[PDB]
Amino acid sequence: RVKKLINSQISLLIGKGLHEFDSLRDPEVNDFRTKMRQFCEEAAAHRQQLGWVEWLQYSFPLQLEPNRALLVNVKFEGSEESFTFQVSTKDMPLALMACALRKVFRQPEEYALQVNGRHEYLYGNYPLCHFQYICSCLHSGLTPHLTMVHSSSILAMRDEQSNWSLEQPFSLIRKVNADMKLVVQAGLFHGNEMLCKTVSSSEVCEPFDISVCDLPRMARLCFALYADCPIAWANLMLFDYKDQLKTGERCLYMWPSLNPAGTVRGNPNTESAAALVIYLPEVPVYFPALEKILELGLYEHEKDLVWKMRHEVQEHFPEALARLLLVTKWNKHEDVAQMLYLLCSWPELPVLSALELLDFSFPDCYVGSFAIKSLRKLTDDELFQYLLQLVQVLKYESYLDCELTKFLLGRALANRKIGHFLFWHLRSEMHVPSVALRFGLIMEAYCRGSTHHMKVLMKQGEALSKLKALNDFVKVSSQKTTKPQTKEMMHMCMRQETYMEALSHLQSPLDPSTLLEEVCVEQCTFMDSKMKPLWIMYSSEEAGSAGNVGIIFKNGDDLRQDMLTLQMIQLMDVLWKQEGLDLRMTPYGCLPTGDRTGLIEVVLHSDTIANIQLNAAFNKDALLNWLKSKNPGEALDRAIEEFTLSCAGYCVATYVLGIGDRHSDNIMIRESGQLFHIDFGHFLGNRVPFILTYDFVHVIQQGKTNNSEKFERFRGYCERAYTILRRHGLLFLHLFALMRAAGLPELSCSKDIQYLKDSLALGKTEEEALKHFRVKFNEALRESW
Ligand SMILES: COc1ncc(-c2ccc3ncnc(-c4cccc(C(=O)N5CCN(C(C)=O)CC5)c4)c3c2)cc1C#N
Repeated sequence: RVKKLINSQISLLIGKGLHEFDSLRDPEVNDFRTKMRQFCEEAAAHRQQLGWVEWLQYSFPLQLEPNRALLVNVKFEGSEESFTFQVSTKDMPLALMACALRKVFRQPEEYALQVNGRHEYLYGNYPLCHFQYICSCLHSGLTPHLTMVHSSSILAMRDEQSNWSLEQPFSLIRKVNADMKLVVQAGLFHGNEMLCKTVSSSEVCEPFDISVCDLPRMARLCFALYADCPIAWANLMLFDYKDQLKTGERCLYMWPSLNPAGTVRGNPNTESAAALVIYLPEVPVYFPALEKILELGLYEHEKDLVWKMRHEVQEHFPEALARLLLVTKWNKHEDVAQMLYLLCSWPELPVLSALELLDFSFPDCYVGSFAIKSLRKLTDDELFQYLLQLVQVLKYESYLDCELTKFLLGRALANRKIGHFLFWHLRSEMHVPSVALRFGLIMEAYCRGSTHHMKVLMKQGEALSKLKALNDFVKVSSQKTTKPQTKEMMHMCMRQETYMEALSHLQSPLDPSTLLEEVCVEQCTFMDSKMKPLWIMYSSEEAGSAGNVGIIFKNGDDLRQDMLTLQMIQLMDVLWKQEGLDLRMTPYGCLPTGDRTGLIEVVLHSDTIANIQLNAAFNKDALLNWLKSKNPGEALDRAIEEFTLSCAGYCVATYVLGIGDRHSDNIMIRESGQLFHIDFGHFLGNRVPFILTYDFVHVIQQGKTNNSEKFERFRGYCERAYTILRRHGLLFLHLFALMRAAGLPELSCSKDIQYLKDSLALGKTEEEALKHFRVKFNEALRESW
């Protein structure tokens, strides 16, 4: 009786009824559901038994940065009284907890410090400066506000959150766009490479050189209906999920336009799609087992020598695995068995090398499982960093039950932050028919393993439902009345009991540690841009100035490129900080949540260069005079430096990623001096050269006409930042390679990925690449008036 309600909620949450899965009567979809539910309920079981410090690690993972005086305000749970302490930046949380315990009435290890009005906590053997909240409070100049939450209070949160040897050569039987003759071109693929010659049909509008023993485990039959005028395409795995070779006829529901990367599952639109009927022949015959395979196991000459020293490749150079995998003959079963035998004794590879193995160039199930075993060593911070890519790779998968789905679902049920973003990446693509079944099932399994978080996500989904309804009203009204009239009409709609409830008391889909408490309707409005986005302000009494946070709701545009660009800039910032370089970056949150729908984090105390220049004796002084008002006296020098660093950081970021169409309207400055970029519509030269605006150069130069001292410090930052990224060049190339799965119009072919190779100058020597950058930087200076 209670299971009916839970299933009803899952259906509403995932944006797909659970009845649709059962109606398919597909054994693959049924076996995934039954197996994955047990795996998820086991995770929920192990979670309700975890200790209070272990639960805190699940629900509120620590936000850490990749001696000095500090005034901290410590509070207690269920008390209005607060006390200010003189603690060091080197001091641990346990020492600060001892001070609060010492502080007036009549063990510190039984407590955890909560960040006021936020789902963030301060615990563990880490100095105060290492935590992202205390670190940010130092730079902002704001006093950190903490709460002494006892073990009994944390434990009560866990309790409230309760739950085959045949040499026979391999070998067509509606709703087609008429004109011309229709021909079916077919090929046998194993990832990118072809197993044999692409045999096509006979050339009027409703109408292989490989042995069966040689066909690999992960082989695909790729069809295409031509007229040259393309009509449709269709893919199929020759072996099923149960490991047996496909026998008999099959009706293939074609996708509208050989495409190897495309899905192996059929078109859901059975009514309005072209169907191709194929005759797959009688041989039961299942693929040989691991025991049977192990019992059997660059230029043309360069690849021949790599295959000869295959045994030496395992011992001498184990990181060369990928080069050997692209040289192995997948069209010859004897060669596959010898390679697979080497893969079983192959030692575990580092995270960087495993990220490469997850590409479409390595479609083998065993080679795939090797990459997951090597990716198990990823930290929850590293896994979150590459989460977008690992979700896109699920589109390359052949079967519903895969090692990547197990790993992502296993880590998501072990970390609430990881499970939060895995939910949104899956939910935001339920409009796309090719992934809607897979993504739907993965989200259902997660819900079976997290009934409390399911209701937490339901509240987020309800807020976003009211936001679309309010935005459509804004869209219609903006084309009919004056802005103040529309804004008041929006406020009235928001002030409704249905809206006030849904829009208040929730977790930010952008940051689960950010609590969207009370909605500040009076301060809410909409942006003048084409899609009329919504400016939604919030406030929390318990958090004070920390709860004064905002969100931007935008419907009508694809937010995937922006999310990807910002994440890359955030990876740039992390790698820079790792080499001691803090370029004061502002990687604001950007998370798509639906069909051309998403959320963008509000950077408070910021304005656009355009609004600052439009209002000083000279226009060149505007940007600087603004920083003089927002930073008077001694504070200006710190702000010119914050500007200088962020300008250097954003100059390299836009150059390396090839972001163009940068103007005064899509560049912002924070009152701290921190410059940042918004609206990343175009990237990877869709060649964008280095850019130096004289308006920013005037600020770097402290107002002076010829300040070589300050300007050249800035050249140094750009150079340092560029050389740091160059070292991790492969990280960006490997991540962008996996992102080809997403189907982003500016990231589809090899030419887009080649842009990153040219911008980072991967081939050239560090000395030679620094000079090439020095020529482009100087050309950017000459370009400034
Ligand atoms: C995916 O595209 C995007 N990318 C980045 C941003 C983005 C992100 C953070 C931001 N943080 C702070 N300000 C902005 C920003 C930039 C330009 C104009 C305005 C604006 O319309 N205002 C009227 C309301 N208002 C007040 C006080 O009433 C504030 C000014 C706001 C921000 C814009 C947005 C989008 C979109 N759509």
